[PDB]
Amino acid sequence: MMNKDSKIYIAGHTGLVGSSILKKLQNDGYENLIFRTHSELDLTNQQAVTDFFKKEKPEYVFFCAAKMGGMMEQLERRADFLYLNLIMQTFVLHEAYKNDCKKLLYLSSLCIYPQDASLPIKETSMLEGKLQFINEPYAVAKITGNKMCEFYNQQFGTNFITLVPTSIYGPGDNFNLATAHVFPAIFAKIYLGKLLNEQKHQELFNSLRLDNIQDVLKYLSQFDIDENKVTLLGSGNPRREFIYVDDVADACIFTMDKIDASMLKKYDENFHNTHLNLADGKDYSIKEVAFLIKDIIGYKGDIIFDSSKLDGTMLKTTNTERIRKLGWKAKIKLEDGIKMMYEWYLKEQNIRQ
Amino acid sequence: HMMNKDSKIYIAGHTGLVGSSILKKLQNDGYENLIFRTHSELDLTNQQAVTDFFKKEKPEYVFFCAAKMGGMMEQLERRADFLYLNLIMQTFVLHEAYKNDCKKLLYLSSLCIYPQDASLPIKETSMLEGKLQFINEPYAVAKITGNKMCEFYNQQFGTNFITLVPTSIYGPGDNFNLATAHVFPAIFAKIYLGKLLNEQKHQELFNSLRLDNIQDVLKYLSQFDIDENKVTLLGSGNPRREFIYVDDVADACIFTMDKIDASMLKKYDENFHNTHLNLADGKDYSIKEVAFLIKDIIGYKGDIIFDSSKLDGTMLKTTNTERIRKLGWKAKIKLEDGIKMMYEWYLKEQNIRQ
Ligand SMILES: NC(=O)C1=CN([C@@H]2O[C@H](COP(=O)(O)OP(=O)(O)OC[C@H]3O[C@@H](n4cnc5c(N)ncnc54)[C@H](OP(=O)(O)O)[C@@H]3O)[C@@H](O)[C@H]2O)C=CC1
Ligand SMILES: NC(=O)C1=CN([C@@H]2O[C@H](COP(=O)(O)OP(=O)(O)OC[C@H]3O[C@@H](n4cnc5c(N)ncnc54)[C@H](OP(=O)(O)O)[C@@H]3O)[C@@H](O)[C@H]2O)C=CC1
Ligand SMILES: Nc1nc2c(ncn2[C@@H]2O[C@H](COP(=O)(O)OP(=O)(O)O)[C@@H](O)[C@H]2O)c(=O)[nH]1
Ligand SMILES: Nc1nc2c(ncn2[C@@H]2O[C@H](COP(=O)(O)OP(=O)(O)O)[C@@H](O)[C@H]2O)c(=O)[nH]1
Repeated sequence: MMNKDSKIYIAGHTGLVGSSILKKLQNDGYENLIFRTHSELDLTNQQAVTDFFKKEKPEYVFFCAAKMGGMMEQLERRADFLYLNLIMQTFVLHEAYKNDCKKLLYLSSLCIYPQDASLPIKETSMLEGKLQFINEPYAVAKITGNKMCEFYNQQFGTNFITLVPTSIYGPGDNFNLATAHVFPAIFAKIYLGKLLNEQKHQELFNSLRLDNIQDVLKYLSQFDIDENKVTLLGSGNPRREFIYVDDVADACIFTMDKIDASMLKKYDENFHNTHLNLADGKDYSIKEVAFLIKDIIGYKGDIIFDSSKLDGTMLKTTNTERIRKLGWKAKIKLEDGIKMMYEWYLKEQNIRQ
Repeated sequence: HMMNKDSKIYIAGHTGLVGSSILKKLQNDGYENLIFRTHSELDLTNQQAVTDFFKKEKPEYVFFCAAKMGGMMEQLERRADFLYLNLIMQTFVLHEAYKNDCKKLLYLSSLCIYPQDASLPIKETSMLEGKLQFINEPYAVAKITGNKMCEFYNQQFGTNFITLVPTSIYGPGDNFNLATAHVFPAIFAKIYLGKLLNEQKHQELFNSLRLDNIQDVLKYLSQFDIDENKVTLLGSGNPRREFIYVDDVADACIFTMDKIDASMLKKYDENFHNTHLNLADGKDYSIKEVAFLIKDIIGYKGDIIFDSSKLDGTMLKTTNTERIRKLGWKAKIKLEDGIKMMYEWYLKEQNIRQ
């Protein structure tokens, strides 16, 4: 349905997901792709989004802009992670409607779901129970975004489509040890632990943008990482699914080509909980993932789990019957995704950290 | 009693039912630095206008009484509008109140935040614990997000953003538009116009509805199955809920602003979780009980009929008020007196919202 010459806007194109969607549409030869850096268009400025949408009137919108961070950043920035994401999504979704966009893809998150939802989690569990405390700010932004799509679809006849991915990983992520989500954090922690263990001082200098090992050792000691051990957060017991960034990009494009409002009414004629879960593969513990990374990248040191730090939800699995029956499948297995991310990590000179 | 007579006090939505009652009380009590703007003067849906206003006026206390709302049938149509307009108004006001170092803000919420199957009487801790009433979802989502935004600002920034969750309100200054009004003003206005028609008070009907002749008045009212013999209301009349008079809400808002701060909310929950305060007075009444009481008070001679072919929604709502009761708040106005005060105002007022 998206034509080669359709005006396609990718919001948050510099991010993990947005960069993968933009790269794929560029590779696949789409002719009319529009995007703006945060510097060029601040999506927290109501009038700037109004002006952009009125000038450009994109036919398709992939909403990939967000301000997020891992568990510890979420426990600090309670106001910021509600506020910034509420306004960005509300201005983009509203102006996409006011300027007669054909379809919009809203990216949501598993934190919409109740902590004690029956497993595997069904899309119909949204708003049926108490949230995970850690995630409440972002969860409330995402629930509100999901419901906003439903209400625009119902009142205005829009095609505002929601995909709810599991935790994502791959090239282009935020690997800042303090602010990263679990997968990029533990990958970056184990990788730096490996360079230290193997006395690869120059790679550590180049990777961390530091000049001497006193500064490297001091930076890494903050995370209880030394030449012998890499310490990770919590018990390592929480279990969840992971999905490779290029599979999410593929699913977003697939959904934008193939789903409309009329198809959502087959799930619920009032658009109630008509988002689609997006997941691939089994659940893994954080400890299993850590040990898999350690094997793949050849780390010889110890992985210790500092159980003095928080775990939240101990088990997440996702019902993916809606998107499976629509015909989507993942291409990238966890071992291959780790290898692709490692290959990229070894060569990228502008890593987010 | 911590707002001073000279405190800079902003009442957002000052022309509405709650806002007008708070402004009138503070004017009458001699507060000297009251700040307010009409919707025309300050559109709270414009981010930059809200920023400009807060930067200029730097209010110390904010009463957030602005909203775009409507009864059950308007809510079933305006799914997008009732989320969008309220989400952006509250987000801009709460954020700019933080950015401009307000002392305290009072956020008004609504019982639709609660699960349809919440255990009764409803406790504040039931918010986000279960499925909402479908009819109310758009406004309910705006209100849940507002309640949570006050919690998050309180936790991250040490603000004093305080939330009251009133039951259905009634009184002078309401929206009495027969199609868009909430249940209490709707049934009052329907019964009152039914009374005038039953009593052949054609001139009062022309004055009230701004129509020229009885044919026009009869066409308009026949939309609601109101005629010279009877008044038709929506549903079975069996749904039950609490009602609170507008001036009791105004008094509770002022009491809350004088008496609660963040330190006090932490006594309910150290992380501000579900630390809004329910606001209710009195027993649950059926819509039929309120309709019959209005009939009795205004002396309507006609029949009241409940059109069962229309929706009832949630069948019973009662509220746990232990928090606000332990703080020392009490309602002053009983239902019969509130109806009489509303009727007295209705028979005088030249600019009723209809
Ligand atoms: N990563 C994951 O594990 C998961 C992600 N998702 C969802 O996918 C979406 C994309 O996430 P992800 O790609 O990981 O996020 P990223 O942090 O990688 O990317 C965020 C993007 O938003 C941009 N942005 C942030 N603030 C603004 C602003 N004020 N104006 C304009 N642009 C802005 C960032 O640019 P800049 O950096 O220059 O500010 C960047 O382009 C989100 O909705 C997220 O919740 C869902 C499931 C899991
Ligand atoms: N009434 C009830 O039964 C209940 C009310 N509450 C809550 O109390 C609060 C006040 O409700 P209530 O007094 O009944 O509401 P009203 O509809 O009576 O008043 C709404 C006010 O907001 C103003 N307003 C609307 N849109 C804008 C805008 N874009 N910019 C600026 N001002 C605007 C209106 O002005 P104008 O008319 O000129 O547009 C008016 O001053 C709400 O949060 C409501 O949910 C809670 C419990 C029940
Ligand atoms: N952010 C992060 N989480 C980690 C790390 N090591 C383990 N975890 C665990 O992963 C979970 C947090 O995941 P994260 O992506 O931060 O947050 P979430 O997706 O919102 O749950 C917690 O159990 C942490 O204890 C790490 O280095 N960083
Ligand atoms: N709006 C309205 N509701 C009515 C009327 N008569 C009865 N009701 C009942 O009042 C309830 C709707 O209340 P309303 O204030 O519109 O919405 P809510 O407070 O969001 O539930 C339902 O139980 C209706 O059946 C009427 O004339 N108008």
